[PDB]
Amino acid sequence: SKNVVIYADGVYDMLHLGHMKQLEQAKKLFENTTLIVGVTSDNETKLFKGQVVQTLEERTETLKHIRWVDEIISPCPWVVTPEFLEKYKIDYVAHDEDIYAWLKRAGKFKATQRTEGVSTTDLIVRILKNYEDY
Amino acid sequence: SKNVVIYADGVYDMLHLGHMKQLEQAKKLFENTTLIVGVTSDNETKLFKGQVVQTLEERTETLKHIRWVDEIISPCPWVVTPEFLEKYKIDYVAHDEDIYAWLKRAGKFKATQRTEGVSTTDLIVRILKNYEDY
Repeated sequence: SKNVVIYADGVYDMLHLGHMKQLEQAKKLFENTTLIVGVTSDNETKLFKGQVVQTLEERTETLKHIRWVDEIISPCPWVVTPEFLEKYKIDYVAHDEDIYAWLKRAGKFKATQRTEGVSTTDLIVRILKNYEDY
Repeated sequence: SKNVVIYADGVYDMLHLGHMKQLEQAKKLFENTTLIVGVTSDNETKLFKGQVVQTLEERTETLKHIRWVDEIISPCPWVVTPEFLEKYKIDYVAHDEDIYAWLKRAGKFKATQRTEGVSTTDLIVRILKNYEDY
């Protein structure tokens, strides 16, 4: 019944049901939680991960509408640090590990899963299938 | 401070920021509301309105994650009736009128607006612009 602070982060480009289910899962890791969601910057995402359609402001504005999201850190640090966790009093990081090893060492790592086949780009693929190759 | 029951309905295909802002606006029409959202059936939408990518189940599941949504009626009636409003004790219908005339006559119509330029298909148009015509 004590309130547990959960942190999840990501790009959240073109927010879809898969993102929303993952946030739900992070939010429900304990009975009483505060889910903080970190949204990665445009430059760092594009440099280290890949292409992003939506700006930081757009990706953050959309997340604001999601039931499970209690707080947003936008932009968030590209790499989580013990001091970041102390600064925001985070009890657990929820993620789907080499880079995360200190997190599991500290007892601060909580697994979540990705849903496949529910992405925004998957929906466009379905639209295009109305048009026969021949 | 008395609790006002608001009803909004739509297709909610490929849910985007524009839908979410409209739901927010319906939810915030009064201080204390219950926002019921009606999701139109696949057959009726395709027959009377146009093409839908996502099924009723998919469109409803996504809406479930939206902060402003308190209850969902899925599928909802294609045409709102005074008896439907009595049945679910709806105080106001939030919509963006010839068909709605009885609603304004009854004092039960509340306007909301559409945001342009924030749709899911608008995002694919942006992706495609990375590829020069020549």
